[PDB]
Amino acid sequence: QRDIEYSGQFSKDVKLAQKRHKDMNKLKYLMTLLINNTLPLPAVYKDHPLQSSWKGYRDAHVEPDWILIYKLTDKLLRFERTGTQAALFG
Repeated sequence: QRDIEYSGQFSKDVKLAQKRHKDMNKLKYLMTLLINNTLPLPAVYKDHPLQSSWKGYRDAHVEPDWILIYKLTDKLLRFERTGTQAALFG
């Protein structure tokens, strides 16, 4: 059975997104898709694996400059980070 995990940094990220007036319903909706096992995700999310330092994780776009970094295995779904490309990768 697959668990659901929220990293400590992810919780902080959500708070920042809130403070920056982001449309939180868009993120919530994507998280629901992932939790409810939607495969594949709709093309619009540009869902793809990451490499290098982020190998093992995946990346989906909530908006063109708002991404969600998560890990998805048979054993876990872990929400890792969310925010701008620059904040997350720079």
